[PDB]
Amino acid sequence: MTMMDMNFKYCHKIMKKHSKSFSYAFDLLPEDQRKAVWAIYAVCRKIDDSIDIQFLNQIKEDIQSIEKYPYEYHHFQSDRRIMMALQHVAQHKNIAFQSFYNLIDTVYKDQHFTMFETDAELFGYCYGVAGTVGEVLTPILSDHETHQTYDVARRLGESLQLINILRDVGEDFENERIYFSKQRLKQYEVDIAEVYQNGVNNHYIDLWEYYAAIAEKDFRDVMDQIKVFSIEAQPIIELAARIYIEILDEVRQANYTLHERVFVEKRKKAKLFHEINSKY
Ligand SMILES: CC(C)=CCC/C(C)=C/CNCCN[C@H]1[C@@H]2C[C@H]3C[C@@H](C2)C[C@@H]1C3
Repeated sequence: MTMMDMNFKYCHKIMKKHSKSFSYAFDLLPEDQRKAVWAIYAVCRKIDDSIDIQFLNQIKEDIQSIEKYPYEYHHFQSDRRIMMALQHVAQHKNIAFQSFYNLIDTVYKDQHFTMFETDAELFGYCYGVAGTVGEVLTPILSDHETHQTYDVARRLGESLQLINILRDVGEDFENERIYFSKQRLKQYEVDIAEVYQNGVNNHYIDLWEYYAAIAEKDFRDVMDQIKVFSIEAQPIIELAARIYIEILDEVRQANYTLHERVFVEKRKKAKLFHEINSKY
């Protein structure tokens, strides 16, 4: 195990600790591509957590060091192991650094969190925080990147974020956050705090299912265009997607509770993989 291998293994650990789903799916990639993914993930994770600001500027500065001096040795201010891995990746693939900066800008913003007036700002947030992740991963998951590849990855990520939001309504409220748009909360006649006190009702379902139908529709457009990705990645991406979709059912299964996080059992993930793995 070379030093660089240790670095990637740190990145691996960060990823299976914090997101079982993507980990389960992406680890199935060929050695070289999964390592790149581990590394992009860990950099993203670390951006997400820089909250609990000084450390976020340090991450941004490290990323810029790499962008403009890929082959020079840096003394990273943030996480050496993560940045060493990221720099190794960038030496071999065309990383969209602007997407990292988009992601970071979006995270700065969260500490001024103001509810979204309209779905459009909700969608722009889904871009900044997840669509950007899709863009960064594109060169890993396809041989010849075209605007179409980026577009599909962008849409997949935004759709996954949306599911994430659909799943964490409860937890998110507690942390003083709501991602449903004022526009759409007025329209559907819905007060989060109220439902978080008195359980669900027909108006909440409707609002929730309204957003769910959106995620689900982006999902299919993505599956329809799965072909933009490399052959080895298509089944993995689809598996990753199908798992996050299945979380939609889980939430209905638990009658949309806002007091517990639902999840897809590892065993069910393998079932989906088989379903998918069968015809590939
Ligand atoms: C794998 C592909 C194509 C996309 C994955 C994209 C997915 C689902 C990202 C999860 N996105 C969380 C980003 N972090 C956000 C940031 C604002 C706020 C506070 C922090 C910082 C934690 C959360 C909520």
